[PDB]
Amino acid sequence: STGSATTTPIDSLDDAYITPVQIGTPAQTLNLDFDTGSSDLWVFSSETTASEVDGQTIYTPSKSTTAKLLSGATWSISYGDGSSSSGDVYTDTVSVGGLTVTGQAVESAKKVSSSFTEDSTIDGLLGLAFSTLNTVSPTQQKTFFDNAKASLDSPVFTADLGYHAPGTYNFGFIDTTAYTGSITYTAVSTKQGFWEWTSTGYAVGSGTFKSTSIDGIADTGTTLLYLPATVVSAYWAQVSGAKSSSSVGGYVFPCSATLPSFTFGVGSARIVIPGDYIDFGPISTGSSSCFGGIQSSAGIGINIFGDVALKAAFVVFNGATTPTLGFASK
Ligand SMILES: NCc1cccc(NC(=O)c2ccc(F)cc2)c1
Repeated sequence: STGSATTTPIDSLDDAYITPVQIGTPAQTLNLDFDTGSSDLWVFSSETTASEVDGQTIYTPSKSTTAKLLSGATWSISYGDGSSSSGDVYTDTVSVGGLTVTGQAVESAKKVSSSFTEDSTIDGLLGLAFSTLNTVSPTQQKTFFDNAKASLDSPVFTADLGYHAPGTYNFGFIDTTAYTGSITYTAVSTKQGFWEWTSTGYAVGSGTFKSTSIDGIADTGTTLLYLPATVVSAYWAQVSGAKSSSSVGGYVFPCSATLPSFTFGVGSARIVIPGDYIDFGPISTGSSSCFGGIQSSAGIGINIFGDVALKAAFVVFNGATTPTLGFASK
C-alpha cells in the first residue's frame, strides 16, 4: 500500500504545516501537525477541557463506531519548546492520504497548554519519530508509520515541505519526479528516539564550505533551524545590523536586509536554504526588527534541522531495519 497527502502552511510565515487525517467511522477529518520529532498521535477531542479549546476541530470518539477505549491507558507529553498535553487513549481507524491503519492509538487530550489552545489551525499532532518515545502508559503504543510499515510497498515516508506553499507527505514510495539530481543517504542513530544524523558542514552565502560534523535531528515539528552558537554567529555576522536579543529571545535583523543563503552538508552533497527562507518577519506587528530563521541551539541540548532546513529538500525517512535519512535538492 501507499498514501499521499498534501501538507499546508498554517500561516504566511510557514510557522507549521497541517495535513488532513481521517479518524473513525464515519470519518472525522482533523488537521494534524506531522512531527518527526515526537511519537504520539494526539487530538483535540470532546474530552478536552472546554476553556482550552478555541476554534479547533475535535475528535468525538462516541460518534465513531470503530473507536474503543484503551482501558487504563493515559498519556502526557512535554515538548522541548515548553508546550504540553495529556489525556486518555482510544484505538480507532486512522487514514492519511488513502493509507489506512486499523487499531491506531488515538490519544485524546483532556488538557493542552496555552500555545496549543491559541493555535486554532492545529487540531493535534501525528508523531513520526521512533515508537520508543511514545508516552502512553502503562502499555507504550506505536506510531502511525510503525503500524503501517509492514503493509507499505517500501518502509519509508517522505517529507516535501513547501516554502510559502503546500507540499506533500508520501508513505510507502519515493516520488522520483519530486526532486532534482540524486538522493544522498546518511546514517541515523535511533538511540534518543529521533531521526538523528550528522551533517558534514555548512557555508554562509557564497562563502567557502566549512567541513565540521553537526549532529542533529530532522524535525518537521520544529519551525526553525537550531545550530551551534559558532555556526549561527558566523551566519548572522554577514547581515548588517543583525544581533542576538535576549529580550526578544534570539537573533533579530533589520527587516530591510536581504539575507544570505545557508548551505548544509549531507555527506558529499549540499542543500542550499535560500535567504528568504530565513526571514520570519517583524518581531511584533509593524516593527522594523525581523526574527531570524536560524537560531542557536545552546540551551536546547540538541541541534534541530527544523522546517527552515527541511523545506529546502526532498527528505526520505527510511524505516528499513537499519533506518537512514535521504536528502535531495528540489
Ligand atoms: N518536534 C518535537 C521536538 C523534539 C525535540 C526538540 C523539540 N524542540 C525544542 O527542544 C525547542 C526548544 C526551544 C525552542 F525555541 C525551539 C525548540 C521539539
